[PDB]
Amino acid sequence: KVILITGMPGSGKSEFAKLLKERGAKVIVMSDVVRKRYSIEAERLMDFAKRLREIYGDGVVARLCVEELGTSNHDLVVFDGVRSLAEVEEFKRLLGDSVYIVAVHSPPKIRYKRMIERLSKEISELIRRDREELKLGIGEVIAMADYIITNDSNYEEFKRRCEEVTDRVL
Amino acid sequence: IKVILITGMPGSGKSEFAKLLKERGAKVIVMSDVVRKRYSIEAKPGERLMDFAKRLREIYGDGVVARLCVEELGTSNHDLVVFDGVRSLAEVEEFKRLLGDSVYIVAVHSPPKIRYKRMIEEISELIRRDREELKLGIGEVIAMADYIITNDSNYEEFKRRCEEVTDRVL
Ligand SMILES: Nc1ncnc2c1ncn2[C@@H]1O[C@H](COP(=O)(O)O)[C@@H](O)[C@H]1O
Repeated sequence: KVILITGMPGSGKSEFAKLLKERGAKVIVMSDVVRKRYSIEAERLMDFAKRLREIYGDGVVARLCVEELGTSNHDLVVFDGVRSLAEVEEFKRLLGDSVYIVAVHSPPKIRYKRMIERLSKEISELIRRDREELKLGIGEVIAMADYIITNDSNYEEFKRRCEEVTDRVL
Repeated sequence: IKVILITGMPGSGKSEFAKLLKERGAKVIVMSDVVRKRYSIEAKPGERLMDFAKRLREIYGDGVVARLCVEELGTSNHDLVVFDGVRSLAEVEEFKRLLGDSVYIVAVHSPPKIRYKRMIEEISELIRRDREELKLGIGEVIAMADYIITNDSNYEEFKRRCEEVTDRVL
């Protein structure tokens, strides 16, 4: 049983990842995986990830994350940060038929405000960055999701929504 | 005037949200109906609808259907309007350029297997049609939505979810 978590920047998707860590799931952050490769073979992080997808194909990060998983039994595996259907397709080829996409949604202005409130923050730059993420294919993953969780109110409503999706998946 | 843009994948029940608004008294313009009107004056004999839709975008740019839908509205109309079936962010931007900044995107979500299950009661064809809709840019509209309504249980819960969103918009 595998959960692929996707969401736009500032959606709070890692909060869903955190809730799954607490329930005993193996959680693998896809960017942590690319970063391990980066320290070895880097050059900004986005630049190195681009080179990987050109050399090895669009599903590369999924292959890398499966390597990181290794050969072990887990009740629940979670991959936090899926960006394309090419990745989803590699997770399915490698891990089988019990793979689910969960998107965490927040409208653009809410996400922008969360990011601007962090401890560039120009609105034009946050807009350009959504657009780069969309060009990688994240909108296609969201549109084809098994579950979409809205994070547009408080933490406690979000946590309840996360819990009920988890129950449906399990 | 308030502008409600409805987006969703084939078999998602986006038309049911449109229906509900229509039933409340809203002016609902169906984007594919506007395409069919153009079809009767510009299409090649026997041309597939999706093929014609792609050719209009080649000739007039990615925002055409929105422009056509605004011309359908008329300059003389200043009431709330609903456009059923937005396919891309280029359409959204055209609606904003022409009708201003009270523009709301509501996505109706259903997961792939559920939507396919509804339509069948040819699978590779359906998957193919989904791929064409994604290439038009529908996933980016969903990813950037103000509200995502999930239709994955029964009609009544879906209706209550639609009512809540429409209350927030009004
Ligand atoms: N913005 C648009 N909205 C809806 N339909 C469109 C648009 N542009 C082209 N079309 C054509 O209309 C078909 C049916 O639309 P719908 O009735 O919403 O499923 C689509 O698959 C397209 O081929």
